[PDB]
Amino acid sequence: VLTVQKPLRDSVKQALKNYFAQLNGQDVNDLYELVLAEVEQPLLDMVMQYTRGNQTRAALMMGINRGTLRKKLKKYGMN
Amino acid sequence: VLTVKPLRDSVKQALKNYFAQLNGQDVNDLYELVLAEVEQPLLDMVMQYTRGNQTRAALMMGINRGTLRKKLKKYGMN
Repeated sequence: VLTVQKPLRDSVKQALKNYFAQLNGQDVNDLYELVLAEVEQPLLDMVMQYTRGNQTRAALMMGINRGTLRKKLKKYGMN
Repeated sequence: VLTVKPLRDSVKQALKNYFAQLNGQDVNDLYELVLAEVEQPLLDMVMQYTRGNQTRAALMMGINRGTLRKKLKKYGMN
């Protein structure tokens, strides 16, 4: 699970390689959150679409609590 | 941004494919599942880039050394 024939982890890896290549003595101190934003957003979007906006169902599918789910939606301004 | 196509698009695709293979199946840990698939390569690439220096890796990531160690242990990288 989490394929795009090639696993999702391989794409992440590739994206990081490309990014590192663009650094050139340029600092970075928010990599974790930067990658996270890139991933959480589409994840939330997709789950919501899947459950047709039902937050309870979306949270149960993700294994997080409803409150945390709403907190993440807010964080990304997804309401 | 992160480009492989922005990484976010790769994430979308993987989820579509995941969903398609659901067929009335039960899912209760999608968050953890996706997170693991992303955190592992992240930690790996970072460690290589900083040549194995944990502090440098922590600084780059914006987290503290302890959190980094916890995640590393978590994926059996440490």
